[PDB]
Amino acid sequence: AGLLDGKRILVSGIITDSSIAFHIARVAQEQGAQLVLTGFDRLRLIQRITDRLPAKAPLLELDVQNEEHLASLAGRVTEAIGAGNKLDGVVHSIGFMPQTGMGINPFFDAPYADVSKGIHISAYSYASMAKALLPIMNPGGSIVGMDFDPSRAMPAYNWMTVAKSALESVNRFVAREAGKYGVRSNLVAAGPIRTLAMSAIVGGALGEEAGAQIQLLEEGWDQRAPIGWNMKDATPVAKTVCALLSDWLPATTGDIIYADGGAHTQLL
Amino acid sequence: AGLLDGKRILVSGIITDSSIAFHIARVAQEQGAQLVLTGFDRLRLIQRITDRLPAKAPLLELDVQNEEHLASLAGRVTEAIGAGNKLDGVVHSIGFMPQTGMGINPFFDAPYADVSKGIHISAYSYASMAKALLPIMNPGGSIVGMDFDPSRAMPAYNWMTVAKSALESVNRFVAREAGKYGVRSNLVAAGPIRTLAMSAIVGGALGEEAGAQIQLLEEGWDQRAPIGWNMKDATPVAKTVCALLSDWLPATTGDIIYADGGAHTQLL
Amino acid sequence: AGLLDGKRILVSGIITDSSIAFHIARVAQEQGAQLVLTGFDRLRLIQRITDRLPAKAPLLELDVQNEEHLASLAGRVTEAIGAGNKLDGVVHSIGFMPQTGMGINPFFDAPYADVSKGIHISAYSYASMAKALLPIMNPGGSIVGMDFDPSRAMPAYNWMTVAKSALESVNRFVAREAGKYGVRSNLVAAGPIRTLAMSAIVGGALGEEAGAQIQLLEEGWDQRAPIGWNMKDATPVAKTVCALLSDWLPATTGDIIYADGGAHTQLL
Amino acid sequence: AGLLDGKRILVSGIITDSSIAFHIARVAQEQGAQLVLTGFDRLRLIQRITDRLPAKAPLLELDVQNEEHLASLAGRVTEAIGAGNKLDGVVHSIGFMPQTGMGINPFFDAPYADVSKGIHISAYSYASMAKALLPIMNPGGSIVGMDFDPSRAMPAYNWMTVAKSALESVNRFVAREAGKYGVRSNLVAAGPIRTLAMSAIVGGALGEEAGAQIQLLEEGWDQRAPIGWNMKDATPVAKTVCALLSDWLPATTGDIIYADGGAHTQLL
Ligand SMILES: NC(=O)c1ccc[n+]([C@@H]2O[C@H](COP(=O)([O-])OP(=O)(O)OC[C@H]3O[C@@H](n4cnc5c(N)ncnc54)[C@H](O)[C@@H]3O)[C@@H](O)[C@H]2O)c1
Ligand SMILES: NC(=O)c1ccc[n+]([C@@H]2O[C@H](COP(=O)([O-])OP(=O)(O)OC[C@H]3O[C@@H](n4cnc5c(N)ncnc54)[C@H](O)[C@@H]3O)[C@@H](O)[C@H]2O)c1
Ligand SMILES: NC(=O)c1ccc[n+]([C@@H]2O[C@H](COP(=O)([O-])OP(=O)(O)OC[C@H]3O[C@@H](n4cnc5c(N)ncnc54)[C@H](O)[C@@H]3O)[C@@H](O)[C@H]2O)c1
Ligand SMILES: NC(=O)c1ccc[n+]([C@@H]2O[C@H](COP(=O)([O-])OP(=O)(O)OC[C@H]3O[C@@H](n4cnc5c(N)ncnc54)[C@H](O)[C@@H]3O)[C@@H](O)[C@H]2O)c1
Ligand SMILES: Cc1cc(N)n(Cc2ccc(C(=O)NCc3ccc(F)cc3Cl)cc2)n1
Ligand SMILES: Cc1cc(N)n(Cc2ccc(C(=O)NCc3ccc(F)cc3Cl)cc2)n1
Ligand SMILES: Cc1cc(N)n(Cc2ccc(C(=O)NCc3ccc(F)cc3Cl)cc2)n1
Ligand SMILES: Cc1cc(N)n(Cc2ccc(C(=O)NCc3ccc(F)cc3Cl)cc2)n1
Repeated sequence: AGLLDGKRILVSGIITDSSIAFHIARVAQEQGAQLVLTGFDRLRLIQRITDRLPAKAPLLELDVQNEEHLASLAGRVTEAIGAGNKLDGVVHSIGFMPQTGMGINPFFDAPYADVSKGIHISAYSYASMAKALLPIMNPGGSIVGMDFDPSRAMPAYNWMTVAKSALESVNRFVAREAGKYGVRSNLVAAGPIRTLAMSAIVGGALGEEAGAQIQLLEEGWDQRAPIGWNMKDATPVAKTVCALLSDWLPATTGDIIYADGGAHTQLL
Repeated sequence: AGLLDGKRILVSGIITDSSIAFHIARVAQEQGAQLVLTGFDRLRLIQRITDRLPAKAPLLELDVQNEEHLASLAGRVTEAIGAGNKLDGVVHSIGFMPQTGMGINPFFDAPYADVSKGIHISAYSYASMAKALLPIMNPGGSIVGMDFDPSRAMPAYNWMTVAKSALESVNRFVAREAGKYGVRSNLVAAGPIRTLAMSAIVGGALGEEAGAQIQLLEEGWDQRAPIGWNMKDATPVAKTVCALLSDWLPATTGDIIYADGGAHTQLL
Repeated sequence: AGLLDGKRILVSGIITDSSIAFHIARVAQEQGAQLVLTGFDRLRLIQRITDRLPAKAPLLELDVQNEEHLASLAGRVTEAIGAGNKLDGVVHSIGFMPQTGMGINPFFDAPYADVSKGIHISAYSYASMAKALLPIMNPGGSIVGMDFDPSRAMPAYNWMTVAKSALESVNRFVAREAGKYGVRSNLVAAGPIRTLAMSAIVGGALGEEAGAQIQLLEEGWDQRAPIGWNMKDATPVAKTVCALLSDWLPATTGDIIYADGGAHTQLL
Repeated sequence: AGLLDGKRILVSGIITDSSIAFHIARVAQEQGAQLVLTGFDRLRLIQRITDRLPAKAPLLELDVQNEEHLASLAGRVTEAIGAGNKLDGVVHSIGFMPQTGMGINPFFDAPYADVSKGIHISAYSYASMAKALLPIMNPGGSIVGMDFDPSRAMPAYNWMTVAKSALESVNRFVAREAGKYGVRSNLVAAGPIRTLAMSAIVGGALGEEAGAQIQLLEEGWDQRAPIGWNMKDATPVAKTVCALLSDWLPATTGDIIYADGGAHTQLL
């Protein structure tokens, strides 16, 4: 009797076992969901990592910048879940922004080619994925994407913040399309999490100053959050995504759910 | 098993079987929650209406404008749930605005005495209730209040909209306090529901013009909502409240969850 | 030729020469406006302060909690500006919240009588003033009120923040009424300024902690503001109010203009 | 004494005498500003259009997608205004979205190459322009961009709405940079105006359905706006831009000023 008992859910974006998608996949499986996983580029590492999940799940290659992978996606998914079966949920946990547009590099020094790559992957692909999977989604279904609140500017996140603003707008339009299928589309706006790029920044990959800025932001986050914020725990975010994948938020669409300890509602 | 299995939840605001609180109580009971109910003024009719719920629940009198009722509340609740037991959830589903500040009456013609009564009941009582019940709430607990999106002005709702703007602010401060107890505080912003005052307005209690305004509002709500909006169905709102009472939104506090069909995200 | 050349403007809220209203009145007079001033309680004291303004202006008593003062207001204003003449602008720079709802006192310890008084004066009176003066306002006219951003909760401001949330909602409804007269209604959301109450708090009136809280908030405000913030200079706020009183923002109504150094747009 | 008397302002984005930039340029010149104009692609035509302005102004070529144009921009501007002189204001009134991302074309059918072109021109170029002109801007200066409220999804505007969401984020970061120079950066969110593309859609260029959708959007805009909205009058928008270019909004940065008749503050 799990929250997602007998639901067929596609989960994208696992790279390491600290990926927000890894935790979403683990909680979904714990709550009775049957998963299809998608991975990018390093499918060998991804397979080794997905083998650690509580249950076996098919892993499919998906480069959201590749038109062939998107055109074949629904077919490859149907083959994995069985003919006659459709998805009940889709998790978009894909995001990237080159070093030139996120970190220490001046906001004015990011080349458009880099910004465009970041927007393609982090924002446009949310619509690309919905276009590919809505035809194989069941009514009452749910599409969830990952957001980082871009309503206020901040140090370091620069063009990744700009990409999240674009993602928020995309989600509102994806909801209009998803609604025709009786499917909801929402974003979970998470507080900062120590994933691959974040452990690299804090670790000094982009220099001391960038590392410091991130740590200061993580500190302020926990201060402002009335229930606190642990940047090392992705489980509260994973649980929130599963809530949206469930039938317990049935009148919420084109929306943003904040899993950030309540930090965005507090000034100081 | 049930979503709220073994949770002790206080549910305020049942007046008829159309009340949003009646549906919250029913869904909570369906999901394994042990309830304590509070009612105002006409307790014998409230008892006759709470008798229609799937399970028996103690009914306690609570006039949020009465200081004695608030000062004795925690003691009376403890007596009902048993010594040594605490609440895991609190539902504030209380709202009122006199006819002079809600309906057809010009916005400029509402006397402050009437506006103050509406703000006391609809907004201030959210803090009053939290103050009384937080000392008897368990960590991981949840306080949920009912909101009606006041970010844009609209016909008829007038001072009730003003009261909801005040309630939104109260929630953000109640979260600061509830956080000290490891308790979350949130509002569910529902779409229009045909409850007591709503069916009276539409039915022509305040005249034809007011009735027509509400109906035109309801129609536009359903149009804008990508998944539609049934103003006769409180169950999607009830399910959203239960989601917040559950452990599936554990990093959300001082916030607003929209159970409105996604109408507020769409211009037209 | 001034920005407000030949405009008849009513300015409320001067108590000292530190008052935001005193600076609004001074800049308006510098820009060619003809003023009518309103004051509360100690009118012989206010008259000594208004005597410091660049030009002579009639001073009229107005306690916004007094129904007789409001009912006679338009008549008393017309008598001061001359029969046949109407106001082109109205400045609401009135705000109060008792110590129990603003300062160090716990948020839960503010009695409703005190909260209601602050909401009556700081929020409801904005509508009261519009009701009284719109019949004696010229098309193209402007009503400006003073706001302090309540969108995120913060230390110390407590129920005054709740009152500002209610004021923001009142402004949106006053704009609906003002539109019938071809009059705009807007709020200027100012950053913290050292006025009577703020100076008293910083000086230790509510104790050492309350003092320290205001200063930390002031410090962070200047940090977040990309152009800085000086809590001792009300002139940038006064200039913004005059911009709204002018014909240079003619398609802005039911809105909020932030004169806060851009702090509310920055997280850190 | 003009509102911008003795100010040196760069105005981009004139294509026809219907362009919002044409009206901004006209009002600025009426208010004593000395202008430098930038145009894209058809310079011979733009020159004939700029010749209808109240005063002569140098016209410079600027394709925001061309890196040579941006690298030489400040030098070419300095040559036009005279050595030793700097700009006091910059107007970004540049926007474009291919037919595939704006109109009747399904939201999911816009190729990323087209979306990327639209985001480059409508959003990224705001930062590009600031990067190029901030070194030749005087303290107290102002950068103004043109926005179309993207906070709610709507018919037809599709990916142009997505680009405006990105622009709003770019503005907040441009403000951080501009602040180092004592320069403000803001957006004017205008209501729908009958400029080149808007006349073409309404006129049936993309078919009847698209034409009808814009007209129902225009109708609802006027209805919602408490002071009405005339989609044929760009002067109220032009006046708002000039207000921001002036010294009358000196504590406003990273922000959005709505010149939309107040429509965004009203639901119905
Ligand atoms: N960690 C945070 O602070 C934080 C906060 C809010 C939101 N997010 C968002 O959460 C999501 C997941 O990020 P994360 O923090 O778990 O980091 P992560 O590095 O573990 O995950 C990002 C994933 O994106 C995938 N990806 C990148 N380019 C791709 C492409 N072309 N095609 C397909 N997949 C591609 C990667 O393979 C990786 O699995 C992202 O959208 C991120 O922006 C992160
Ligand atoms: N129905 C809608 O359109 C709608 C939309 C959004 C939010 N809401 C909110 O949902 C909540 C429930 O309202 P409803 O629509 O179910 O209608 P309702 O008439 O059934 O409920 C209002 C409740 O408030 C109680 N109440 C009034 N004064 C009280 C007092 N002094 N002390 C204690 N209780 C008091 C009443 O007894 C009643 O049970 C309210 O907060 C309302 O504002 C309603
Ligand atoms: N100082 C700040 O940091 C700050 C920031 C944002 C907004 N504001 C707002 O600016 C406005 C003016 O405040 P200020 O900071 O200049 O303080 P202030 O003390 O100088 O002025 C407040 C004024 O309200 C008047 N007033 C109080 N009760 C009244 C009543 N019953 N009838 C009529 N007038 C009454 C007082 O006499 C006084 O002139 C208020 O609305 C305040 O909330 C202040
Ligand atoms: N018309 C509306 O309904 C409306 C509403 C709100 C905001 N806006 C915004 O106002 C601004 C002005 O648009 P408009 O409505 O006056 O239309 P317009 O067609 O007259 O102006 C847009 C301008 O963009 C220029 N442009 C396009 N590609 C360019 C490039 N690569 N380099 C340089 N310039 C380039 C064109 O030459 C043109 O002058 C835009 O940013 C637009 O999005 C328009
Ligand atoms: C809001 C948010 C937080 C996180 N982690 N994401 C997703 C994300 C972002 C950026 C990259 C990435 O690797 N970027 C290039 C890079 C390489 C090395 C380095 F030390 C820093 C950088 Cl920025 C990967 C994933 N989104
Ligand atoms: C946003 C919203 C919608 C609803 N229903 N609520 C709660 C609510 C509001 C008002 C009253 C009420 O009875 N008001 C007095 C009245 C009596 C008879 C009449 F026909 C109209 C009126 Cl306004 C009760 C409950 N909140
Ligand atoms: C947001 C904002 C900031 C300011 N200054 N205002 C207006 C305002 C608020 C409060 C009072 C007031 O006198 N309050 C009682 C009091 C008296 C003495 C004392 F030291 C502290 C207190 Cl709180 C007066 C004016 N609004
Ligand atoms: C929000 C907003 C409104 C307006 N007018 N702008 C600026 C803008 C947008 C689009 C284009 C454009 O020409 N797009 C390609 C096209 C050509 C012909 C056609 F009939 C329709 C289309 Cl979409 C030009 C300028 N931004």
